[PDB]
Amino acid sequence: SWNDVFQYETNKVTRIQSVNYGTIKWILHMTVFSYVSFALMSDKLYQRKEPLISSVHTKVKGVAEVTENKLVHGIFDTADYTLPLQGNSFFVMTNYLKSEGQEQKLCPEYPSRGKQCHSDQGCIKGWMDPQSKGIQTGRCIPYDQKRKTCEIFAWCPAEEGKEAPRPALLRSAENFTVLIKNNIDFPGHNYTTRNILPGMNISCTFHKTWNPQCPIFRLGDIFQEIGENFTEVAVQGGIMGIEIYWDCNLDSWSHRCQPKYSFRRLDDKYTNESLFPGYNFRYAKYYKENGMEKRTLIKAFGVRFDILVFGTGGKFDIIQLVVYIGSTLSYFGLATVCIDLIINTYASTCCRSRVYPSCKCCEPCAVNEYYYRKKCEPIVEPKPTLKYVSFVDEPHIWMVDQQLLGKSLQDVKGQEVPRPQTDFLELSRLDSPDWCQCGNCLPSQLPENRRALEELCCRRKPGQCITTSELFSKIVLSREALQLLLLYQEPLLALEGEAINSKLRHCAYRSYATWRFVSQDMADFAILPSCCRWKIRKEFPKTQGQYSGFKYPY
Amino acid sequence: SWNDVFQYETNKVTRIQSVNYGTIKWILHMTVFSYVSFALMSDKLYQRKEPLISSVHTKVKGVAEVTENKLVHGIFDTADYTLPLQGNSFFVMTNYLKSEGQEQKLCPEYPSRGKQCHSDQGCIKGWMDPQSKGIQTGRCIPYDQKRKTCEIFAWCPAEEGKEAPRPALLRSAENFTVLIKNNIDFPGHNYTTRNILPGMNISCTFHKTWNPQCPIFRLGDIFQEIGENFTEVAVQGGIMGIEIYWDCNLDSWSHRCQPKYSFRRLDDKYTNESLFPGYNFRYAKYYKENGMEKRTLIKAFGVRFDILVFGTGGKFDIIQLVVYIGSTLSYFGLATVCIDLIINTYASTCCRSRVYPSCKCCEPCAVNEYYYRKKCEPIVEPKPTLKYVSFVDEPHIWMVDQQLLGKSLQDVKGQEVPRPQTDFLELSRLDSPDWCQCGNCLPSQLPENRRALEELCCRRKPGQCITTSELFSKIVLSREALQLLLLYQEPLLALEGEAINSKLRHCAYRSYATWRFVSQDMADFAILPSCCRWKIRKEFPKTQGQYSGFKYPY
Amino acid sequence: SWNDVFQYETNKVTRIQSVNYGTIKWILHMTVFSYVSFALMSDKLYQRKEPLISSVHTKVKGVAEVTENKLVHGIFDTADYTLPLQGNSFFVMTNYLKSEGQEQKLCPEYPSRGKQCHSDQGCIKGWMDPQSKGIQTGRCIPYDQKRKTCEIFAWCPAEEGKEAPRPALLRSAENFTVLIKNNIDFPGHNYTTRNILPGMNISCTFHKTWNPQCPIFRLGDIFQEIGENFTEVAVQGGIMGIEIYWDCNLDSWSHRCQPKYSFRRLDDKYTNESLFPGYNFRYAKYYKENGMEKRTLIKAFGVRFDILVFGTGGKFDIIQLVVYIGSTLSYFGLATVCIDLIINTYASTCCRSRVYPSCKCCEPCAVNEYYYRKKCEPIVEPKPTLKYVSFVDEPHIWMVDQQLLGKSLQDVKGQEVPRPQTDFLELSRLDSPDWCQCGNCLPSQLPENRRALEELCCRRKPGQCITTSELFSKIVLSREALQLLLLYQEPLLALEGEAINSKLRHCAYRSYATWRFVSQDMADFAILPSCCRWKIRKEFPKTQGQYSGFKYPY
Ligand SMILES: O=C(NCC1(N2CCN(c3ccccc3)CC2)CCOCC1)c1cccnc1Sc1ccccc1
Ligand SMILES: O=C(NCC1(N2CCN(c3ccccc3)CC2)CCOCC1)c1cccnc1Sc1ccccc1
Ligand SMILES: O=C(NCC1(N2CCN(c3ccccc3)CC2)CCOCC1)c1cccnc1Sc1ccccc1
Ligand SMILES: Nc1nc2c(ncn2[C@@H]2O[C@H](COP(=O)(O)OP(=O)(O)O)[C@@H](O)[C@H]2O)c(=O)[nH]1
Ligand SMILES: Nc1nc2c(ncn2[C@@H]2O[C@H](COP(=O)(O)OP(=O)(O)O)[C@@H](O)[C@H]2O)c(=O)[nH]1
Ligand SMILES: Nc1nc2c(ncn2[C@@H]2O[C@H](COP(=O)(O)OP(=O)(O)O)[C@@H](O)[C@H]2O)c(=O)[nH]1
Ligand SMILES: *[C@@H]1O[C@H](CO)[C@@H](O)[C@H](O)[C@H]1NC(C)=O
Ligand SMILES: *[C@@H]1O[C@H](CO)[C@@H](O)[C@H](O)[C@H]1NC(C)=O
Ligand SMILES: *[C@@H]1O[C@H](CO)[C@@H](O)[C@H](O)[C@H]1NC(C)=O
Ligand SMILES: *[C@@H]1O[C@H](CO)[C@@H](O)[C@H](O)[C@H]1NC(C)=O
Ligand SMILES: *[C@@H]1O[C@H](CO)[C@@H](O)[C@H](O)[C@H]1NC(C)=O
Ligand SMILES: *[C@@H]1O[C@H](CO)[C@@H](O)[C@H](O)[C@H]1NC(C)=O
Ligand code: NA
Ligand SMILES: [Zn+2]
Ligand SMILES: [Zn+2]
Ligand SMILES: [Zn+2]
Ligand SMILES: [Zn+2]
Ligand SMILES: [Zn+2]
Ligand SMILES: [Zn+2]
Repeated sequence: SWNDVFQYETNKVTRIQSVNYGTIKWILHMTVFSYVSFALMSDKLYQRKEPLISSVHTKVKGVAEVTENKLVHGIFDTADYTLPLQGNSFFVMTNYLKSEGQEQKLCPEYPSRGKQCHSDQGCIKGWMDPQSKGIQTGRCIPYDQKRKTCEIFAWCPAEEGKEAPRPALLRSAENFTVLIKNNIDFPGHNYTTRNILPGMNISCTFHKTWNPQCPIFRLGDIFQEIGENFTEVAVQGGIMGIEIYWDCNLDSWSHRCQPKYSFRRLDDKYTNESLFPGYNFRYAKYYKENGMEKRTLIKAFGVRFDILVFGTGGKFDIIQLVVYIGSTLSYFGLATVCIDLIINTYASTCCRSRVYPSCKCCEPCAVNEYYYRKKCEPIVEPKPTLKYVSFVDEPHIWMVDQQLLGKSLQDVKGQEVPRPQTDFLELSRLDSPDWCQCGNCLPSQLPENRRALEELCCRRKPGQCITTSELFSKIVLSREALQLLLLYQEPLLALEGEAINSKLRHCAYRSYATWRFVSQDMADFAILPSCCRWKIRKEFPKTQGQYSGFKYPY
Repeated sequence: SWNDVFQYETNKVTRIQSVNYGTIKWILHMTVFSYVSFALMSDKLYQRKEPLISSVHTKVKGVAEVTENKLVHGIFDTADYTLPLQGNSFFVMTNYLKSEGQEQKLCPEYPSRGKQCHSDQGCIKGWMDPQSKGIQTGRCIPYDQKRKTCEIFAWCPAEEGKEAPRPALLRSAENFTVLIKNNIDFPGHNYTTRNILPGMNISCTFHKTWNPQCPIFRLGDIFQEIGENFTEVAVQGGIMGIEIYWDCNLDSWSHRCQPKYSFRRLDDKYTNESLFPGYNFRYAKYYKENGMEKRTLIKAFGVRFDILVFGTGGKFDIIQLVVYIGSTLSYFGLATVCIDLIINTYASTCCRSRVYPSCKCCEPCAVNEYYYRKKCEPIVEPKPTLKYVSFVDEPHIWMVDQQLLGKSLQDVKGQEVPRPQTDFLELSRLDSPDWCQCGNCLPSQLPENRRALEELCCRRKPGQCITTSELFSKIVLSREALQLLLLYQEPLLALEGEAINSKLRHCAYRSYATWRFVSQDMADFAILPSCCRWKIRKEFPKTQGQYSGFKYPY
Repeated sequence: SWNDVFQYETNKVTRIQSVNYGTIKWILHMTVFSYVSFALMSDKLYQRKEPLISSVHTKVKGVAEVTENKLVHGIFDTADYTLPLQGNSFFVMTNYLKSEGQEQKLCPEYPSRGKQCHSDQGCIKGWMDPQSKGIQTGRCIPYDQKRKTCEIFAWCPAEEGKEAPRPALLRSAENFTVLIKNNIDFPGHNYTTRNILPGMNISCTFHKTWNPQCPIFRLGDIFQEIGENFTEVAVQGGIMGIEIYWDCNLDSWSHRCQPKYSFRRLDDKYTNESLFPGYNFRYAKYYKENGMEKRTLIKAFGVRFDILVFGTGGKFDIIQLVVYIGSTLSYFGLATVCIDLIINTYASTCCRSRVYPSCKCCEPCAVNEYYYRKKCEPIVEPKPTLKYVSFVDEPHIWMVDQQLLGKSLQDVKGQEVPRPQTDFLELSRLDSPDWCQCGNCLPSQLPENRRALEELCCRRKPGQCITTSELFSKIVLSREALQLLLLYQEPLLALEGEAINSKLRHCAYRSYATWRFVSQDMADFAILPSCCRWKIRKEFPKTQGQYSGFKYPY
């Protein structure tokens, strides 16, 4: 409880003194660090970004001389051509159609797009024409001497459908100027600025290169900066956007909050004639003449200038930086993942069999086998079916994970596992059964259902028994050695009774298993051959009992 | 320096050939990968998202026939009922109250909500009534034959408080159409589009299902799509929002930037009468009649249509993808964490004592003890108080981490630790003290303050001494074996002088400690019993000195 | 294939029972968890945040009494001083200059800022003055009896440049009220609310403390809340922002979506006179008098109130939470990184040599050497140049990684490595060459080009040969021991032919290498001295062949 809490687990590591792997690791670490730092700096991922709230105030300067037909020469000032800024847009009239002295009465509709009538059949009665802006009476009447148009109750004289005058009457509007004052705020960052600061000169007009910070814009300059023709757009009008981009850095050490001005036509050039190309609106001036209520309809074409203000303000935020660093921390395991993959791949035996002979250049990479055997310790799941057998004729060990369904273990033929290398430091001291192949194996006395477990020979092929080897007597059948091992485990062991024979048998089994399998993990589930088993059992006979044989440790 | 930099550390790993653990690991890896990929695809976390900047241009089409009372029949066209788009909203008049020929003079205020006066006391003088829109004079005068209302200096005839006409005069506005042109831009992504593209037909009107991309909307259709009644709203007016959502994907392979249109009433239906329900504004037309400056006040009720354009444009960004992948990489350790937790929990001994007998189904999970002992190597902090003792009668070892404050170590009673399994591969070769329990322990010759350190018996309970065992003489008291060990450590060691006895004593102590504790970590802080210690010391007596005893290695 | 997929790799770990390290680990884990949770809660990083779409509807209440000079006393109601909300801003007239009965004709320009003319030279002809708002004719004419100003074709009488009246005519506008209704929506979250809900009283007016949720604002209160003087601003006008911040939490358990009102002047106080200080616009009322088309120009100064609505709505999103948790997961490795760094640093030998004597307080930290030797297993890259040598006179081993370019290995002098501690548990059993220093080394029989490999002596300095040690005969030259090892490796080995001598030689080399280097990794690339090599080779002579010597295992 108390002790379990006060524990620290650290990973066991193998440190490789390799030039190539160290170089690869450092190259990858530096690459990851460089990319992560570059991304952090470029995208300012350490900054919290706040959108701006903007207020725009515009002022148009300019007077237009207009001459029309008696001959009437007049001047238009801001009140005569400008619609005050509403929201973030201002309108400049560039052309107009005037219809003076309109009365609500009957009149022929203007002949637009060949809207001629030859009979009263074509003209419906009671039909509200949104183009003509009147109610048809069902009659066709002469609009002039030659052509006739459907009659309508409307504001008369009706002139809707008349084309915009060409050239535009207020062409001189290209020479008008607009002063744009832009106040922006980031309330989360509690910062505010404006596009005009002390030091600027009113004698400036905006230029992309010479005066990119002057907020005074000539309208024609706006149009010609983005390849638009003010003279043409003036006839039918349009919508132009003045984009103000605020890429603002609010850190004291990198403070930069300046506006960037740009221009973009917002109305489609090739809008279909049916979809009301350009920009215009109809303005009515109502008055009384004699006893008649009249109105002067001005179809004003012009350019609506939409001032579009957008941008973000970035300020250092520790939480954003921490989240980014945490997001990128796992990328620093790239070197370990790559080098471990290299070690795993170049540890395979196949590489030596096929790859290396074909490509002798990659021969020095065989050292990865040593790294893998120093890094990885394979272990198999211990289950009752797990058995290990060893044949003296063969050089390797065999692992059997399959149940013995009556077939002798000698024939059940599991997979092959290598015998571990023995600790040389520790070794610096001094009617036979059909499945048998050595003439010493005896039939098992276990129950038939599990008799195949012990049906194992010391060798696969005929030959001399392992029991005949000199080492077998000393390692296994030497009573002195087994007694010494017993004393080592139990110094005060009493060498009396029938248990001493059982203990010697167990230690002899363990000794053979350790000798022929080395690994304790394999020795624990090893299976002794019948010959060696029975030689051990007769060296230490059991008096009045039946041998139980191998049992599952778990 | 140079070599230390060229190093790679790799973790030591134990590979388990387990079907269940491999299956669990792969299931968890696939689950994590699937969720991470699904989140990335669904939220487009590989995309950087930019808000759009929008421009809206509206055009209302329609004519309304209005008949009022002589009987006056007229028609309203766009100039008579429409307020041009300003910002992103347009207004359509649906009802109106007209007050013609107003003069700044004295008049009785309109009797609204029973605003009657019976005496001059109720009518204050100089009071500016924002409802009546005039200055009270303090007098109560007859507004008509029967009822009287307070006098005010105001625009007269004053009609403020008159209810909106019912039914609405411009009901036919439900049949008006609005064409909405929406230009949107993502400047960061340098992309722009509009809601009208070549191919569309003007003969379309919007429908949620049939024509969801037609930008021509009948106002009544707008109202009835969201269960609003245009006829009723027309009387007092309201505010309707046309929402244009641009969920735009700007990747070439998944390009989809189309508008979705929706409608939402923006004015509260149940606004209190005191809070100005609906939508109206007062418009003044000033003129001169005779020598008098007059004005026609139109209280125009109608629907303000707010065009609300919102959305984001997503474009693939490598940094966003990298940050997301880094954020999600640590989730791939889930399999390892879960399997390690399983191994730790099922390695506990308790599971066998209580859990397994109750639930025999979870018995095969005992293999986790083997995995844990193959994965974890416990070690304790080496401190001067750390001691290990072993009693031949007992089967385990005892660890004492507490200072001996004069109490004999035999009685100080630390915790219990298991004795490690000996390497069987290496073992394949050939007036007694009160605290004593074997009759061979002698009083310690160390200073009293630290005499309790050596006050240890080979056993807890009375019995035969471990020294009497045969193995004790060979392992510990055999001069030949100790000399051989000395030669192994120091091949050219000179067996002369008084140092040879000290070296043999040290090696005998080490041999006993290794034999009775196995582990070198426990043997280093082991404590020899007094009996064995003094038997060793008399086998190799010290000539002219005092034994120093156990010392702290660190 | 099938088996390789069903594998789980778990890291080998050493568990340290340390109070300090466990405490540090838990402190760091708790610190990381606390900061991560605090950041998640404070920034709502579990929430997805959506910007709001807003609609604003304003209503101004108030009447202003204005007296001017005959003496004219009038009242202004909303239609006389208010511009209806367009976009999200409303204008209140606070001052005005009136120019009645303007005709397009010739007139002298108003004498503003001393715009006097003394000769026709100063007055250009055809010059469009945007300040005077007329076309100069090139003549200088008397504007009055004393001063003269340039003639212009313009709307006359021209009064542009006249200063705003002081005090402001519509001062009483400070007492006007505005009701602001704000509808906001988060469409992604499908949530909508408004700033007015049932329960509020119309008899409220906004106050920062008493009535912070009342949407009725007195204009003078707006100005005086942020230290602005309405009386002064009324003369020339200005722009004020009413900021409505919606910090909205849309989770059911933490639902809070309320508006916060604030005020900010948006027009620069100290705008240069040339940059049009304040806020005004010119409004033209056109009419016909007699047979002349005239206009009344009102330069209306006032306050434009910009209603600025901003905010975000946060709603729990599982993906955002998952991404944040993944981003922060890697920070939980801080404890491991720090403790491992501590172990690595305090494991260095230098600490004992210099740091500990200077600062004895940090002496108990020497236990980190044990932790490091229990955590890390150094291994070097096995390459053909890798050799290990051991000198009996010296106590350590020497590693040589450099090619022998004809120089004897005895003199090539590589680095020093410690000899590993032998397993005491396993040890519990029973004309001389110029480079030589023992009198037993013989010249190598290998080819000259690689003769320096075997040119190694058992010791660096003159002395007795290691071969003379008793252990050398038993470990190396004992035929019985080598035969026993052969049987252990190959139980049925046939001790016949010339191969038995070669096998005994190989095992003798291995035995010496294991004895003098312990570690199998160092023993594999160890180099035997010439004396021991040739003693072994003469104990087991080769009959009719040439010894091949050491070979690279890989
Ligand atoms: O009437 C004419 N121009 C005024 C316009 N608006 C009217 C509405 N104002 C306004 C201002 C503030 C708030 C609300 C509203 C702004 C200005 C017409 C609509 O489009 C922009 C200009 C106009 C057109 C074409 C030929 N003539 C004349 S009048 C004239 C007569 C004689 C000589 C010169 C001009
Ligand atoms: O005056 C009337 N309607 C015009 C309205 N606005 C005026 C201002 N215009 C405008 C345009 C551009 C820039 C700046 C301003 C837009 C249009 C009145 C305000 O609300 C919307 C319509 C009106 C109402 C009710 C009965 N009659 C009549 S006039 C009439 C007379 C005889 C026959 C029919 C209509
Ligand atoms: O004309 C005067 N005030 C009306 C203002 N606007 C006009 C345009 N309307 C409007 C409404 C809806 C849509 C489109 C447009 C709003 C109101 C003038 C521009 O600035 C705001 C007020 C004005 C000024 C200064 C002295 N007098 C008088 S008229 C008057 C005459 C006698 C007595 C009192 C006032
Ligand atoms: N590894 C291994 N152990 C065995 C084998 N046969 C018996 N044993 C061990 O010996 C013990 C059984 O004792 P045994 O000598 O067969 O007869 P017993 O006196 O009736 O118990 C068990 O604990 C087994 O682990 C074998 O073939 N291989
Ligand atoms: N593990 C262990 N080592 C001991 C013990 N007693 C003595 N030693 C070791 O023996 C050395 C002291 O020598 P010692 O034989 O007691 O007498 P000395 O000749 O005066 O040094 C120290 O290095 C101890 O590590 C013991 O009880 N346990
Ligand atoms: N570690 C080590 N191994 C050696 C050395 N000399 C020979 N060997 C081993 O002995 C084998 C060569 O056999 P050797 O006795 O020299 O003569 P051979 O009969 O011709 O092969 C090789 O596999 C070497 O690994 C040495 O100096 N050090
Ligand atoms: C703009 O000004 C220049 C220089 O005064 C003049 O040449 C040009 O004609 C003007 N443009 C128009 C459309 O009047
Ligand atoms: C602009 O359009 C006008 C037509 O109004 C044309 O006369 C002129 O040549 C055009 N200018 C350019 C640069 O294309
Ligand atoms: C709308 O149009 C239909 C069909 O022309 C007509 O029946 C209906 O009366 C109209 N609505 C109004 C309010 O006039
Ligand atoms: C809409 O309101 C009008 C009242 O102006 C009513 O006559 C009509 O029945 C209503 N329509 C519906 C569908 O509720
Ligand atoms: C505002 O109202 C108060 C109280 O009615 C009055 O004293 C003050 O003069 C008013 N302000 C103006 C500018 O008329
Ligand atoms: C506000 O300005 C006026 C000038 O119009 C001045 O008389 C008054 O004292 C000022 N008020 C304050 C509080 O400064
Ligand atoms: Na991570
Ligand atoms: Zn056999
Ligand atoms: Zn056999
Ligand atoms: Zn005793
Ligand atoms: Zn004893
Ligand atoms: Zn020599
Ligand atoms: Zn020698």
